[PDB]
Amino acid sequence: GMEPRAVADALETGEEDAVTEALRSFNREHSQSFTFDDAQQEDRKRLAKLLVSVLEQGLSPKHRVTWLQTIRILSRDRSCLDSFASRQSLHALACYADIAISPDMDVLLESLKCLCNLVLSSPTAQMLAAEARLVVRLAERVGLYRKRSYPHEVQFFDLRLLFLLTALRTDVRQQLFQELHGVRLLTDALELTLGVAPKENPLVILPAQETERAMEILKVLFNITFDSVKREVDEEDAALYRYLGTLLRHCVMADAAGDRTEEFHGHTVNLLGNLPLKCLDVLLALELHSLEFMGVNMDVINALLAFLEKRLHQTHRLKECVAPVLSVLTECARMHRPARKFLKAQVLPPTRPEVGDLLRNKLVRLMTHLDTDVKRVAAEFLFVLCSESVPRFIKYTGYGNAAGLLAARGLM
Repeated sequence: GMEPRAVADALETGEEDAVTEALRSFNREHSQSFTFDDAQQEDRKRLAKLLVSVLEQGLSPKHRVTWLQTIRILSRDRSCLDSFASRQSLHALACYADIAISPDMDVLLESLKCLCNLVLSSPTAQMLAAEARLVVRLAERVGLYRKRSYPHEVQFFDLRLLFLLTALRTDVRQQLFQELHGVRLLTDALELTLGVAPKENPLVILPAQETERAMEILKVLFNITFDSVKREVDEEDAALYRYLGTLLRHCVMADAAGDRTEEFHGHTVNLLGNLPLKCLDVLLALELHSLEFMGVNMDVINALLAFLEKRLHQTHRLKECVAPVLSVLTECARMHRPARKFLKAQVLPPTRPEVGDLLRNKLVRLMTHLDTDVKRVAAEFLFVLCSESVPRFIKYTGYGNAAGLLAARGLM
């Protein structure tokens, strides 16, 4: 490959053969991160200003993927990306991604890759991406993922771009939730990706690519629901959320190809914690396909229990990662007596509860955690398992830990 200053000098001579050959040479050496050199930064910024001028006038269909690939490489550098944060620049990339509001697969992927880098780091690009309404045809392409057909990497970066837009812009988040039927659209995309219907066999194992797309779908669903779901919900919004919860029930029961299972269960449970509390009853709505407890299938509740144990092993200071699963389990225990007795039997058999490495000793230690969120939910979880009896709660957890649920907060 050749150095940025050489590429810029190649364009200055203007011979079409030296230009493309310089771009493709640069694209091969700099496609990996070990090539990026602090010393060549001003040459990269110089090259970025040249290329945004070309991109904004338009890219010829041949060499189009070559130009975008250079822009995509340059966009990894923070100091070069503002050169591209313009209406004309984003609009040009939106067209080559075919999400401009007004089918070359490799041009599509490179533009989506460019747009992901641009909006991620620039408040101006975030403002321009919202104004350009890229979310509309981004969502419409996701809905047509069955009728139409796109490669997995295009599908992934559509969802990644959708994730970034909903994460970085409140107004894009509201648009997808309130006016673009985002929950229904992405619940549909999740079922297609999972390959199972709500009422079918519990999904056992998900392929690696489907896991990547499904996790992105779960993250977008998290974005548009952590903010906008009032906890009281009508009959139409209850059924979709129950429909979605049944898909999340599959995710809980299943593993992900490779070692992505716990990350896959992390995004599933995070979303479960966003649903209206009443819709969590789907987690107890399994038939026997095998863990029976007082007539109720506890396999889902047992699976959330295993995930809770796994993540308590694997987190030093980030115990907050288990607050979603604890609140889901708490409301299951609070709403359903058989789930409460099972969880108490599994966690709390009949002197210093904070000592040990059984599951109950680890949960009790969370009751005094630094993160206020996780110390209160772990406290309420065990309090509910104790049938909300303060004496029993104190006996099983010790008064120093149980005080975080009584007003005796502040004596300690």
